[PDB]
Amino acid sequence: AFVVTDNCIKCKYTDCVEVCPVDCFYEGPNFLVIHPDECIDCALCEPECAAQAIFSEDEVPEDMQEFIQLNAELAEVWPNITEKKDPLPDAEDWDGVKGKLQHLER
Ligand code: SF4
Ligand code: F3S
Repeated sequence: AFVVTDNCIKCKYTDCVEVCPVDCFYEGPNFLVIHPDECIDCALCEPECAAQAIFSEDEVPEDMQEFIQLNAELAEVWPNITEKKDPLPDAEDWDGVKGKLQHLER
């Protein structure tokens, strides 16, 4: 599985979904997650994300390990998303700010 990590929050560009062959992105108000059992590890979404928030599970930074199970949990409850949409307003402002987990919306 690939995993969406902190810099997605409050950015949510959603360019990542358009290349996902198996449609395994799930949408929250201000964050996206990858369903780890649906994900086929094709890696195509990783270069598409301007926030550089996507990692293969084995390369998730030590200080973002929580996002691995968070992705698996939220993918069970959020609705699938399979089409590009406009980035969040002020996405640019939040791209690169750390610890945005504190702002995650359910
Ligand atoms: S690695 Fe491939 S299958 Fe997994 S979420 Fe990214 S684009 Fe989809
Ligand atoms: S910011 Fe989030 S919505 Fe996809 S393009 Fe990057 S993982």
